[PDB]
Amino acid sequence: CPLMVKVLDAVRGSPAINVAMHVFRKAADDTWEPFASGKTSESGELHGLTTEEEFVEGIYKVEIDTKSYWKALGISPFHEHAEVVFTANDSGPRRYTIAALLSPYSYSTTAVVTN
Amino acid sequence: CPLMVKVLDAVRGSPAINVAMHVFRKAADDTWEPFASGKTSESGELHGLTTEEEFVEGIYKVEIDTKSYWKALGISPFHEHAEVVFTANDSGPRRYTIAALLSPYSYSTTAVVTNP
Amino acid sequence: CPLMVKVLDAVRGSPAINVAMHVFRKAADDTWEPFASGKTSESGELHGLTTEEEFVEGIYKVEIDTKSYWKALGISPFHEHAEVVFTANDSGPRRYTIAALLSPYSYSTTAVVTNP
Amino acid sequence: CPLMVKVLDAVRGSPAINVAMHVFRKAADDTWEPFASGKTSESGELHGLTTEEEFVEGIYKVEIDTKSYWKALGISPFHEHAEVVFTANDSGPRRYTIAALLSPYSYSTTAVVTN
Ligand SMILES: C[C@@H](Cc1ccc(O)c(O)c1)[C@@H](C)Cc1ccc(O)c(O)c1
Ligand SMILES: C[C@@H](Cc1ccc(O)c(O)c1)[C@@H](C)Cc1ccc(O)c(O)c1
Repeated sequence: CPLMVKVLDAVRGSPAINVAMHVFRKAADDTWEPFASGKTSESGELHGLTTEEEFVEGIYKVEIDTKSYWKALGISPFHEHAEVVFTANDSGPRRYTIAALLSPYSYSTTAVVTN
Repeated sequence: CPLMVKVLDAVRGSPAINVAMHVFRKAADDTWEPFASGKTSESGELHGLTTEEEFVEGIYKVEIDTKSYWKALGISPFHEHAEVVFTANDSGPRRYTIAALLSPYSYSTTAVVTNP
Repeated sequence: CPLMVKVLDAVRGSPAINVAMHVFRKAADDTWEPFASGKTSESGELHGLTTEEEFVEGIYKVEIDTKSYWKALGISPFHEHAEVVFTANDSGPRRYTIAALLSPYSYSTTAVVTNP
Repeated sequence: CPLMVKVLDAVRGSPAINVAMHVFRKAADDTWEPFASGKTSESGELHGLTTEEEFVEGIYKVEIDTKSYWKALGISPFHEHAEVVFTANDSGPRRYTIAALLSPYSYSTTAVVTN
């Protein structure tokens, strides 16, 4: 698993479940080509987005639909979505965990990049 | 102003100075149109991006060039930029402060929204 | 001032108003001695805690009463308080802004340290 | 495992390894009684701090020695430590994960409280 996303809810102290997101790769014409998507599990995680062979160097965007999440909970949110844009694999294949911590008017995101 | 951005550096315990950012507004055809741009001051703040009359209802994107910031300090960071996308003024005019706290592999962003 | 605290609320997108906090300083015998206290203003800020002459070198603790804040909004939060412990003025006088962003199950805190 | 602590490094994008911490419970005389401690693993996690029977309702403090961590890396840090003080089990036994994300002049902490 070269890429995993984990989403937590700072209001409820829980994984953020059923959060949709899309992953894009930056094309040669500077546009965003969709390539993977999913929604978070009961543990707030999304696995199996890509494979080692497919996940080549490039610029990637993860667009997390935080607005629909807060809407489902009846809370008015600030952001349309949370976006995480990064260059991958600049020194060869790494495992990437992108974590996002969500509040109605704030989000934080961190990357844990390991072997 | 109706829109201000404040950026702090969590590694050095300081404002994040001379950070470039571009603001965009979503057009009727769903494209991002340039709206304003600027760089943070010595206090890590960027003021004067817009006016109450120009800052109409809509979806706005602030793209903060965090990568250039870190690269200039010798650091290769994780993110290309920090992106803040929000609907503004949907229930009448508001004042918006977007705050961002930066680390090489993490950032946090919050908004303070006040009624004029 | 040499010491200011700013508190924001991540649930409401606002300053965190009327938040109580107590500042302590470590004594020679390793106990925490009361140093100053106050509550945040409508802008979520607490100023005037100390002076440059009183704010000598030492280890300081700011205990922010985040639980009472959330309870007054109807929320049962995770933390009892947010605690910020730091050595101050070790290399001569500095100005310290302690910032905290609050959510019911999370908080973040950063410092801005500037040379007078 | 009723209580787990996970520590991440926001400068390096990695688990924060070998970070020491102590856990205290608030005594009847308003003082902090030590009861558990450890250091984080290669995954930045500390498990096995307590058991279901021992981890009764009360006020708990986790004192994370972030200053020694940054010192080992040659980076001057702001905080003496990061402290997490919470009331446990107020509605019966829950599993608690305390996460802390560290930078030299900042830390964030979140709780994920599940079944
Ligand atoms: C639980 C942490 C995420 C995480 C969980 C399991 C993992 O294997 C992992 O690598 C990261 C999360 C809370 C860390 C974190 C703390 C604070 C933050 O602001 C943030 O963006 C992320
Ligand atoms: C709002 C920032 C502080 C601030 C200083 C001066 C201002 O006029 C202001 O509006 C905000 C910032 C420190 C808030 C913040 C954002 C994100 C965080 O993670 C955090 O801990 C704190």
